[PDB]
Amino acid sequence: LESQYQVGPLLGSGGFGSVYSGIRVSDNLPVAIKHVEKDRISDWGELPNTRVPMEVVLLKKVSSGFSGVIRLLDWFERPDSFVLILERPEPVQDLFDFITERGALQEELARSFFWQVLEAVRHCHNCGVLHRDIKDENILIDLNRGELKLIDFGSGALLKDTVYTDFDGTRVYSPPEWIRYHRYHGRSAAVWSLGILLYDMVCGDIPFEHDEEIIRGQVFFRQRVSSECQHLIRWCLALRPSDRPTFEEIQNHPWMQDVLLPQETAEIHLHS
Ligand SMILES: N#Cc1ccnc2[nH]c(-c3ccc(N4CCNCC4)cc3)cc12
Repeated sequence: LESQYQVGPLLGSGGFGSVYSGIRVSDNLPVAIKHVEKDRISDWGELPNTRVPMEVVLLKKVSSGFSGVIRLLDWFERPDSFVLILERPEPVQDLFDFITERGALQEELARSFFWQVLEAVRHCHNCGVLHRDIKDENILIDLNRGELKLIDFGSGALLKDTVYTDFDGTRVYSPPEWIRYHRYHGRSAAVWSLGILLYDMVCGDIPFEHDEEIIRGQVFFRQRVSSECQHLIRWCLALRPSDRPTFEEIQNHPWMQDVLLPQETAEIHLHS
Protein backbone atom coordinates (compact mmCIF):
# COMPACT_ATOMS: atom_id res chain seq x y z
CA LEU A 1 0.00 0.00 0.00
CA GLU A 2 1.49 3.34 -0.90
CA SER A 3 0.12 5.29 2.04
CA GLN A 4 2.18 3.02 4.33
CA TYR A 5 5.52 3.53 2.57
CA GLN A 6 7.42 6.44 1.07
CA VAL A 7 9.30 5.36 -2.07
CA GLY A 8 12.87 6.52 -2.65
CA PRO A 9 15.43 5.85 -5.39
CA LEU A 10 15.65 2.70 -7.46
CA LEU A 11 18.45 0.63 -5.91
CA GLY A 12 18.65 -1.92 -8.70
CA SER A 13 16.79 -4.09 -11.12
CA GLY A 14 17.31 -7.42 -12.83
CA GLY A 15 16.02 -10.97 -12.88
CA PHE A 16 14.88 -10.37 -9.31
CA GLY A 17 12.67 -7.48 -10.45
CA SER A 18 13.02 -3.86 -9.30
CA VAL A 19 14.14 -2.85 -5.81
CA TYR A 20 13.62 0.63 -4.41
CA SER A 21 14.81 2.33 -1.27
CA GLY A 22 11.88 3.12 0.99
CA ILE A 23 10.77 4.33 4.40
CA ARG A 24 7.95 2.92 6.50
CA VAL A 25 6.15 6.09 7.54
CA SER A 26 4.59 4.89 10.81
CA ASP A 27 8.09 4.77 12.35
CA ASN A 28 10.58 5.82 9.60
CA LEU A 29 12.09 2.35 9.47
CA PRO A 30 14.29 1.97 6.37
CA VAL A 31 12.95 -0.65 3.95
CA ALA A 32 13.57 -2.01 0.48
CA ILE A 33 10.52 -2.28 -1.77
CA LYS A 34 10.67 -5.02 -4.40
CA HIS A 35 8.30 -5.34 -7.36
CA VAL A 36 8.01 -8.58 -9.35
CA GLU A 37 5.67 -8.92 -12.31
CA LYS A 38 3.39 -11.95 -12.06
CA ASP A 39 4.02 -13.04 -15.65
CA ARG A 40 7.78 -13.18 -14.94
CA ILE A 41 7.48 -15.52 -11.92
CA SER A 42 8.07 -19.18 -12.82
CA ASP A 43 7.74 -21.23 -9.58
CA TRP A 44 4.81 -20.43 -7.29
CA GLY A 45 4.50 -21.72 -3.78
CA GLU A 46 1.43 -21.24 -1.64
CA LEU A 47 1.06 -20.30 2.00
CA PRO A 48 -0.70 -22.52 4.55
CA ASN A 49 -4.01 -20.57 4.57
CA THR A 50 -3.36 -18.69 -1.07
CA ARG A 51 -1.23 -18.75 -4.18
CA VAL A 52 2.02 -16.78 -4.00
CA PRO A 53 5.53 -16.49 -5.44
CA MET A 54 7.76 -19.25 -4.06
CA GLU A 55 10.02 -16.42 -2.88
CA VAL A 56 7.47 -15.31 -0.27
CA VAL A 57 7.01 -18.91 0.90
CA LEU A 58 10.74 -19.31 1.50
CA LEU A 59 11.26 -15.86 3.02
CA LYS A 60 8.51 -16.47 5.58
CA LYS A 61 10.13 -19.77 6.49
CA VAL A 62 13.47 -18.06 7.23
CA SER A 63 12.29 -14.64 8.39
CA SER A 64 11.37 -15.62 11.94
CA GLY A 65 13.98 -14.59 14.49
CA PHE A 66 17.30 -12.93 13.77
CA SER A 67 19.82 -14.11 11.23
CA GLY A 68 21.98 -13.05 8.28
CA VAL A 69 19.00 -13.27 5.94
CA ILE A 70 17.20 -10.13 4.86
CA ARG A 71 13.84 -10.48 6.52
CA LEU A 72 10.43 -10.06 4.88
CA LEU A 73 8.40 -7.44 6.75
CA ASP A 74 5.28 -7.47 4.59
CA TRP A 75 3.98 -8.14 1.09
CA PHE A 76 1.08 -6.97 -1.10
CA GLU A 77 -0.64 -8.40 -4.16
CA ARG A 78 -1.40 -6.12 -7.15
CA PRO A 79 -3.28 -7.09 -10.34
CA ASP A 80 -0.10 -7.83 -12.34
CA SER A 81 2.64 -7.89 -9.71
CA PHE A 82 3.67 -8.69 -6.16
CA VAL A 83 5.34 -6.15 -3.89
CA LEU A 84 7.68 -7.22 -1.06
CA ILE A 85 8.68 -5.10 1.92
CA LEU A 86 12.17 -6.09 3.02
CA GLU A 87 14.46 -4.71 5.67
CA ARG A 88 17.19 -2.32 4.59
CA PRO A 89 20.45 -1.71 6.46
CA GLU A 90 21.95 1.77 6.21
CA PRO A 91 24.58 2.15 4.91
CA VAL A 92 24.64 -1.05 2.82
CA GLN A 93 26.58 -2.34 -0.17
CA ASP A 94 26.11 -5.39 -2.37
CA LEU A 95 29.11 -7.73 -2.03
CA PHE A 96 29.43 -7.71 -5.83
CA ASP A 97 29.94 -3.94 -5.96
CA PHE A 98 32.19 -4.25 -2.91
CA ILE A 99 34.43 -6.74 -4.75
CA THR A 100 34.31 -4.65 -7.94
CA GLU A 101 35.70 -1.74 -5.90
CA ARG A 102 38.36 -3.44 -3.76
CA GLY A 103 39.48 -6.37 -5.90
CA ALA A 104 40.63 -9.54 -4.17
CA LEU A 105 39.93 -9.41 -0.43
CA GLN A 106 42.42 -10.00 2.37
CA GLU A 107 41.99 -13.56 3.65
CA GLU A 108 41.03 -12.22 7.09
CA LEU A 109 38.09 -10.31 5.65
CA ALA A 110 37.11 -13.16 3.32
CA ARG A 111 37.12 -15.60 6.28
CA SER A 112 34.72 -13.43 8.30
CA PHE A 113 32.46 -12.84 5.29
CA PHE A 114 32.57 -16.52 4.32
CA TRP A 115 31.88 -17.62 7.92
CA GLN A 116 28.82 -15.36 8.07
CA VAL A 117 27.58 -16.74 4.74
CA LEU A 118 27.91 -20.31 6.01
CA GLU A 119 26.02 -19.40 9.19
CA ALA A 120 23.27 -17.83 7.07
CA VAL A 121 22.98 -20.74 4.66
CA ARG A 122 22.87 -23.19 7.59
CA HIS A 123 19.98 -21.21 9.05
CA CYS A 124 18.18 -21.38 5.70
CA HIS A 125 18.68 -25.15 5.58
CA ASN A 126 17.35 -25.66 9.13
CA CYS A 127 14.20 -23.79 8.11
CA GLY A 128 13.83 -26.16 5.15
CA VAL A 129 14.90 -23.62 2.50
CA LEU A 130 17.41 -24.15 -0.30
CA HIS A 131 18.61 -20.85 -1.77
CA ARG A 132 19.95 -22.16 -5.09
CA ASP A 133 21.57 -18.90 -6.14
CA ILE A 134 24.32 -18.16 -3.63
CA LYS A 135 26.71 -15.59 -5.14
CA ASP A 136 28.25 -12.21 -4.27
CA GLU A 137 25.39 -10.31 -5.94
CA ASN A 138 22.93 -11.94 -3.55
CA ILE A 139 24.79 -10.87 -0.40
CA LEU A 140 24.47 -7.46 1.28
CA ILE A 141 27.00 -5.87 3.63
CA ASP A 142 25.65 -3.89 6.57
CA LEU A 143 28.69 -1.64 6.49
CA ASN A 144 28.34 -0.29 10.02
CA ARG A 145 27.84 -3.59 11.82
CA GLY A 146 29.97 -5.72 9.46
CA GLU A 147 27.11 -8.23 9.06
CA LEU A 148 26.32 -10.00 5.79
CA LYS A 149 22.74 -10.63 4.72
CA LEU A 150 21.50 -13.05 2.07
CA ILE A 151 18.91 -11.85 -0.46
CA ASP A 152 16.98 -12.95 -3.56
CA PHE A 153 15.21 -16.21 -2.87
CA GLY A 154 13.39 -16.08 -6.22
CA SER A 155 15.28 -19.15 -7.51
CA GLY A 156 15.06 -21.21 -4.32
CA ALA A 157 13.09 -24.26 -3.28
CA LEU A 158 11.94 -26.19 -0.26
CA LEU A 159 14.89 -28.26 0.94
CA LYS A 160 14.57 -31.97 0.19
CA ASP A 161 16.74 -35.08 0.31
CA THR A 162 15.79 -36.36 -3.18
CA VAL A 163 17.35 -35.17 -6.43
CA TYR A 164 16.57 -31.81 -8.03
CA THR A 165 16.07 -31.85 -11.78
CA ASP A 166 15.21 -28.14 -12.14
CA PHE A 167 17.53 -25.15 -11.82
CA ASP A 168 17.02 -21.47 -12.63
CA GLY A 169 19.93 -19.87 -10.75
CA THR A 170 23.30 -18.58 -11.89
CA ARG A 171 24.94 -21.07 -14.25
CA VAL A 172 28.62 -20.19 -13.63
CA TYR A 173 27.93 -20.97 -9.94
CA SER A 174 26.13 -24.26 -10.67
CA PRO A 175 27.83 -27.62 -10.13
CA PRO A 176 29.19 -29.96 -12.81
CA GLU A 177 26.53 -32.59 -12.16
CA TRP A 178 23.92 -30.01 -13.18
CA ILE A 179 25.78 -29.18 -16.43
CA ARG A 180 26.27 -32.82 -17.57
CA TYR A 181 23.18 -34.56 -16.17
CA HIS A 182 20.70 -31.86 -15.09
CA ARG A 183 20.59 -33.49 -11.61
CA TYR A 184 21.87 -32.33 -8.22
CA HIS A 185 21.16 -32.57 -4.52
CA GLY A 186 20.56 -29.47 -2.47
CA ARG A 187 23.44 -29.31 -0.06
CA SER A 188 26.32 -30.46 -2.26
CA ALA A 189 25.29 -28.07 -5.02
CA ALA A 190 25.19 -25.38 -2.33
CA VAL A 191 28.70 -26.32 -1.20
CA TRP A 192 29.94 -26.09 -4.79
CA SER A 193 28.55 -22.57 -5.13
CA LEU A 194 30.15 -21.62 -1.83
CA GLY A 195 33.39 -22.88 -3.37
CA ILE A 196 32.83 -20.44 -6.25
CA LEU A 197 31.97 -17.65 -3.81
CA LEU A 198 35.07 -18.19 -1.68
CA TYR A 199 37.31 -18.20 -4.76
CA ASP A 200 35.59 -15.00 -5.98
CA MET A 201 36.31 -13.25 -2.67
CA VAL A 202 40.01 -14.13 -2.45
CA CYS A 203 40.77 -13.66 -6.17
CA GLY A 204 38.29 -10.90 -7.11
CA ASP A 205 36.59 -12.98 -9.82
CA ILE A 206 34.84 -16.30 -10.36
CA PRO A 207 37.10 -19.21 -11.39
CA PHE A 208 34.99 -20.64 -14.22
CA GLU A 209 33.44 -18.86 -17.19
CA HIS A 210 32.36 -21.77 -19.42
CA ASP A 211 30.73 -25.18 -19.08
CA GLU A 212 33.94 -27.08 -19.95
CA GLU A 213 35.85 -25.32 -17.18
CA ILE A 214 33.06 -26.24 -14.74
CA ILE A 215 33.09 -29.87 -15.95
CA ARG A 216 36.89 -30.10 -15.84
CA GLY A 217 36.89 -28.59 -12.33
CA GLN A 218 40.57 -27.58 -12.37
CA VAL A 219 41.11 -24.50 -10.21
CA PHE A 220 43.86 -22.04 -11.13
CA PHE A 221 44.77 -19.23 -8.74
CA ARG A 222 45.62 -15.88 -10.34
CA GLN A 223 46.31 -14.25 -6.95
CA ARG A 224 48.45 -15.27 -4.00
CA VAL A 225 46.21 -17.35 -1.71
CA SER A 226 47.31 -19.39 1.31
CA SER A 227 47.59 -23.14 0.93
CA GLU A 228 44.78 -23.69 3.45
CA CYS A 229 42.37 -21.43 1.58
CA GLN A 230 43.31 -23.13 -1.69
CA HIS A 231 42.73 -26.55 -0.10
CA LEU A 232 39.26 -25.55 1.18
CA ILE A 233 38.27 -24.06 -2.17
CA ARG A 234 39.28 -27.23 -3.99
CA TRP A 235 37.46 -29.41 -1.48
CA CYS A 236 34.21 -27.46 -2.06
CA LEU A 237 34.83 -27.75 -5.83
CA ALA A 238 35.26 -31.54 -5.70
CA LEU A 239 33.84 -32.96 -8.93
CA ARG A 240 31.92 -35.79 -7.23
CA PRO A 241 29.20 -34.24 -5.02
CA SER A 242 29.90 -36.79 -2.28
CA ASP A 243 33.55 -35.73 -2.19
CA ARG A 244 32.43 -32.22 -1.12
CA PRO A 245 32.62 -31.18 2.55
CA THR A 246 29.61 -30.89 4.81
CA PHE A 247 28.78 -27.49 6.30
CA GLU A 248 30.40 -28.77 9.48
CA GLU A 249 33.60 -29.85 7.72
CA ILE A 250 33.87 -26.39 6.16
CA GLN A 251 33.59 -24.65 9.52
CA ASN A 252 36.05 -27.05 11.16
CA HIS A 253 38.55 -26.60 8.31
CA PRO A 254 41.84 -25.03 9.47
CA TRP A 255 41.37 -21.96 7.21
CA MET A 256 38.09 -21.13 9.00
CA GLN A 257 39.56 -20.88 12.51
CA ASP A 258 39.69 -17.72 14.69
CA VAL A 259 37.14 -15.73 12.73
CA LEU A 260 36.63 -12.09 13.52
CA LEU A 261 33.35 -11.01 15.02
CA PRO A 262 31.28 -8.85 12.62
CA GLN A 263 31.78 -5.53 14.43
CA GLU A 264 35.52 -6.26 14.53
CA THR A 265 35.31 -6.87 10.79
CA ALA A 266 33.77 -3.45 10.28
CA GLU A 267 36.30 -1.66 12.49
CA ILE A 268 39.33 -3.19 10.74
CA HIS A 269 38.17 -3.58 7.15
CA LEU A 270 35.18 -1.29 6.52
CA HIS A 271 36.28 1.98 8.20
CA SER A 272 33.62 1.85 10.96
N1 LIG B 1 18.85 -2.49 1.27
C1 LIG B 1 18.42 -3.39 0.73
C2 LIG B 1 17.89 -4.52 0.05
C3 LIG B 1 16.94 -5.31 0.68
C4 LIG B 1 16.43 -6.41 0.00
N2 LIG B 1 16.89 -6.67 -1.28
C5 LIG B 1 17.81 -5.87 -1.84
N3 LIG B 1 18.40 -5.92 -3.04
C6 LIG B 1 19.23 -4.90 -3.10
C7 LIG B 1 20.01 -4.61 -4.14
C8 LIG B 1 19.98 -5.44 -5.26
C9 LIG B 1 20.79 -5.15 -6.36
C10 LIG B 1 21.63 -4.04 -6.33
N4 LIG B 1 22.41 -3.76 -7.38
C11 LIG B 1 22.99 -2.43 -7.62
C12 LIG B 1 24.38 -2.58 -8.21
N5 LIG B 1 24.39 -3.31 -9.49
C13 LIG B 1 23.85 -4.64 -9.14
C14 LIG B 1 22.43 -4.59 -8.59
C15 LIG B 1 21.65 -3.21 -5.21
C16 LIG B 1 20.84 -3.50 -4.11
C17 LIG B 1 19.19 -4.21 -1.97
C18 LIG B 1 18.30 -4.81 -1.18
